[PDB]
Amino acid sequence: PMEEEEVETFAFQAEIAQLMSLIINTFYSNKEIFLRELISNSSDALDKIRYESLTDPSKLDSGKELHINLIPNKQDRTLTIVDTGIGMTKADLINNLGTIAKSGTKAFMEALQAGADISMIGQFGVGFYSAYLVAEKVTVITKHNDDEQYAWESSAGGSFTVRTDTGEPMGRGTKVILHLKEDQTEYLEERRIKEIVKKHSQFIGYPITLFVEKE
Ligand SMILES: Nc1ncnc2c1ncn2[C@@H]1O[C@H](COP(=O)(O)CP(=O)(O)O)[C@@H](O)[C@H]1O
Ligand SMILES: [Mg+2]
Repeated sequence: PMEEEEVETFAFQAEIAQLMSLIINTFYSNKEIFLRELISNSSDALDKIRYESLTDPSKLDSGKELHINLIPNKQDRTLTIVDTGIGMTKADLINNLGTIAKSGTKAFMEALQAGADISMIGQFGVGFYSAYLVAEKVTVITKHNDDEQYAWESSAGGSFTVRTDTGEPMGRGTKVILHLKEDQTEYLEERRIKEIVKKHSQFIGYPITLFVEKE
């Protein structure tokens, strides 16, 4: 039969929309730091499940290995960062990735306007949005122990969507899929990926694996 799926469309908080617009439409050198921000979010999420699981071991039933995978796909021009962290509930997606004001947003846009390096984004509580330095669209698939699997997605322009994900089940964690802009395909090259992890993500406390599809 025909599947029915529910979708919800949300407006970004005004300054978050403003920051997304600034990141998308301004030229920045040093855009490679997007990967650092996404790995450091996976790292934080893995911290979370590791500690929760000291309190209750059954939080690892959904999978015991705590790691980060990087999956560039030169065919569909996506770079996917997968972690087996804590994941996000539905409400976690809606609140943390776009509806709720971040206290640092305004200070970051002034910094940037004054000529700060886009690298500073990590200090302002808004590093997720560095994904739009390189991606025209971002899909986040996520599964938390307390909820079903969901898909968040935005091509920016002021809105994002959240829907139950009926794609491939993940046991627990988060998958960020960057649909890369046509001039940012260097981020699918295994040497560039390696270079930037070594530079910026060198002291992350969980194993990182790079998966390269056979040329
Ligand atoms: N891989 C992931 N796993 C779980 N939650 C994530 C995540 N990536 C982002 N988030 C959620 O998104 C929030 C915002 O991420 P940011 O990097 O924009 C700012 P910060 O919270 O890391 O200082 C995180 O605090 C987290 O709640
Ligand atoms: Mg972060």
